Parts: sequence; structure tokens; C-alpha cells
Amino acid sequence: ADISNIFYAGDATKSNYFRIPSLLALDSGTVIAAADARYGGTHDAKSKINTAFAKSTDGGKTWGQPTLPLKFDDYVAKNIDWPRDSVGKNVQIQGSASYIDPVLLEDKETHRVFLFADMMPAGIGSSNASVGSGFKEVDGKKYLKLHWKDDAAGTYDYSVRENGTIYNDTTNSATEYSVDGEYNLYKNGNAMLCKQYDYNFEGTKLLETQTDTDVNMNVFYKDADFKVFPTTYLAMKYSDDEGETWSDLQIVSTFKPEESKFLVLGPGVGKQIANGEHAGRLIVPLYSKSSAELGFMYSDDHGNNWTYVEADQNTGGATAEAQIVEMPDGSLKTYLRTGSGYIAQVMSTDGGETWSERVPLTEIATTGYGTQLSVINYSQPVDGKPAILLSAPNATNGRKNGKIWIGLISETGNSGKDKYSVDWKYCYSVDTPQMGYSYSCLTELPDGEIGLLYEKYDSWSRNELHLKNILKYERFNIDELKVQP
Ligand SMILES: CC(=O)N[C@H]1[NH2+]C[C@H](C(=O)O)[C@H](O)[C@@H]1O
Repeated sequence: ADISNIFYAGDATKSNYFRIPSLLALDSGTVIAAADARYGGTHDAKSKINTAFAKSTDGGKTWGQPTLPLKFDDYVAKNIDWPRDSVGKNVQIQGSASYIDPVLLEDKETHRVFLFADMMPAGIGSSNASVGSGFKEVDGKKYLKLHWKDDAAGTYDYSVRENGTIYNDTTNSATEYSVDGEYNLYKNGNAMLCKQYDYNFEGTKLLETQTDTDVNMNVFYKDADFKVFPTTYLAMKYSDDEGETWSDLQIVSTFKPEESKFLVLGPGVGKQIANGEHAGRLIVPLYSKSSAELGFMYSDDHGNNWTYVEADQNTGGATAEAQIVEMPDGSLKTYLRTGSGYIAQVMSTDGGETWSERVPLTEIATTGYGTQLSVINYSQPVDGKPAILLSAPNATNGRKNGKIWIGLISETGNSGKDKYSVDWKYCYSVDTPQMGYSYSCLTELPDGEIGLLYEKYDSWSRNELHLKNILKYERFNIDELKVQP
């Protein structure tokens, strides 16, 4: 029979809505997953969103209680039905910080799991982020900048330095203030507190009000004593015990270009290179409104340092979400969304440092604004060939008609970026052409089965906002997918 949720309204997240699936089988056989826990309807930031996470230790069949490894506490986490009328549907939480659009990655060499998300200061999301990195240089060293509450609004005369100590940069001296690994604020070693906000509707009016509950004050919150520059940040935590415990929060977007408005994640999974001289490199897809649209961050030292790469010179700031697969020789093929009405592919022969021009992919119909996709390597040959799988909608209007494709890789006899071709030989229909189908993430489960976590609705449509239980999990055998329609 069926019968298919990981995250759902009423689970331990206390969220009624979810979006932006991520699904990843670990080298051990454990399977994990993540998604946005979108409390305030299915809206993008600005809102209140935490990153949810869950684990399966029976091969991706039974899923435990979800956890929230990236969370903010300025607004309460609760189950609330967001109005779906013509006016209220548009209403968003105004004053909350958020984590949005997750990426999971495993370093198989060290058995470390990384979870990434975009990290949005209170009231911010991509569309209203300010231009700039949010970091300053003090004596040539990058530090997160901070604005003190009694300084002028545009003045950021403070910085977070070693051990979370907050410095006054006009005198170069340590203050009595610091932040811990959540970026919560301390004064002379004592937790700073503020009241939590609640949210409730009265008709179509959204009331954001302080409660009596004290939470930690945090530099990402709307009226904290010190506050960050209001732009998009990239956050990461790692786990050496498959998500039992997590590290302190790393803000890894030190490299955010000063000309950029936002620089954010391509949701899904990252990749570790298996073959060739960059074997072991970890790479994570990004996009921006900047000098470049498509970009990546990579680490040659198992996660300690990250280098930013621009993949193009597009200043359009389209939603160029990408996912990455590896060819047998270790070169990379990236498949990305664009704002141009096709999925595009770009190639790299130097482990992701440089990339070819976009090739429009014509097997798949998509919309003008586009939809995220998922692409993965498969570990067993298919029809005697190395294979990749792609999941995406397939429709010119609307997010619908989801397919899983299988691509078979051949050496063309040519050189470099032209060395392989892919034959999209198979195409499996997940439901039917009229049924909603948006974001998705594939994984290869330990039994060679394919797992899929996906949005079973049109998450772009202003008429399908704020639907519950649309995030759906299914498993397939490879034979089932080998369809030729
Ligand atoms: C960070 C952010 O706002 N990301 C959003 N970008 C638009 C996407 C889409 O469905 O096209 C998602 O809404 C995504 O969360």
C-alpha cells in the first residue's frame, strides 16, 4: 500500500507547515533528513522558520522524532493555522529571525555531517536584505560587525572577535559583552534576556506581542543591545554522531561579496568528490544577487575552511539553485534552475573552481521563474552504464507533473567539458500531469532503493499557500523507475 511523512503538523517541531526537503543516506546506512519548519504559514523569510532534522536507523523506513538543530527563540514555536483568505494569506510575521533553505552534506572520509541554512536577522529575508557582507576588517582580520543600541542606526563600531568577545573598534578594546555559540548575548558572563514574542490573528490582523517568557537576547533579534548588519548570512553546524549532538553555530559567509544583496544556498545536498586529484573536496551550491548568480563554497580540509567560487558573471540575481553530480573521472556536472525558462547544466574539470557557460537542458519543460531540482549519482550501473537520477517538475505552467529521470553517462571521444554525454533514457511519472509537484530531494538508500522527499503541491502559487502535510516521502526500486514513455 502507501502510507509517507517525516515531518508533519503535530510532530515535535511544533510547526504546522514545512517546505524545502533535504534527504541524505549516510555512509553508515543511517538516513537523515531536513526541511524548513515554517511556523508562520508557508511564507519565505521574513517570517519565523527553524531548520528541522530527523533520522532513520532502519534504512529510511521508520523516522524518529524531529529535532531543530538551527533555531531561533525570539518568537515562540507553535502550531497555528495561517489564514488562507485573499487578504490574510498574504500576511507574514514581521519581526522574527529565521533559518531557511537547508543543505545536508556528509564528509565520508571523516564521518562528519554538516547542516547548512540561510540565516536571516529579525525581519529580514532575501528580498529586503541590505547590500554588503556584514563583516568588517580590523587590522586586516574579518569580524562580524555589530551596532550598539545607543549609537546612530547606521553605525557599527563593534565586532565579535576571538572567543565571542565583543570589541569596541573605535578604541580597539574588549567590552564586558560577548556572544556564545548560538550568538546569544552575555554581559560580564551573565545571559542577557528579552521577552519572547507571540503571534495571533484577529481577523486578518496579525498581532505580534511580547509575552512574559524570557529568552536569551541574540544579536540577530530586532531590538537587542547589539545587532548585526541586516543582510543574509550562511550558517552551519556539524555533527560527529549522526545528529545526536551539534557543534556551535558557524557563520561561514565571511566571503559574502560586498556588492551582493543576498548570497544563499541551493537547497538539497552538497557533494564530496570521490575520484581524481580533488577527491575529498566538499562542495556546496550557492546563488546570489551580485557580480555572479551561480556560485559554490568548497573545503579542501574537511570542513574547517570554505572558499567561495563564482560560476558566472550574471548580475540578474535569479534563483539559480543548483545540485551537483560527479562523472567517473571526477569532473563535475551541475544542474541548475534559472530565470530563463530552462534547466541549465554547467561543467567543471578542476573540482569546481571554474565552470563552463550554461547549456540549456531541453528534455525538461519548466516555468519562467523555475523550480529547484534534485540530482544524484547512483552507485550501480544501469544498462551497463554509470547513472545519475534527476527529480523535478515538468510543466510549462505551474509546479506540477513531477518526474524522476535516469541518465546514462557515455564518453563521447572528445576532451574536457565535452568528454561525457548524458542520455536521459528513462522517465518515471510520480503521479499525474495535473498533480502539484515542487521542491524535491533524492537519495540512494543503503539497499539500492531510491528515496524521495518532495513538496506534493505548487509551492509558487498564491492559491496553494499555507497547506498542511504536503511534504511527502516515497521509495522506489530502480526497476520501477526504468520507464520509457
Ligand atoms: C531564501 C528564500 O527566500 N528562498 C526562497 N527562494 C524562493 C523559493 C521558490 O520556491 O522559488 C523558495 O520560496 C525559497 O525558500
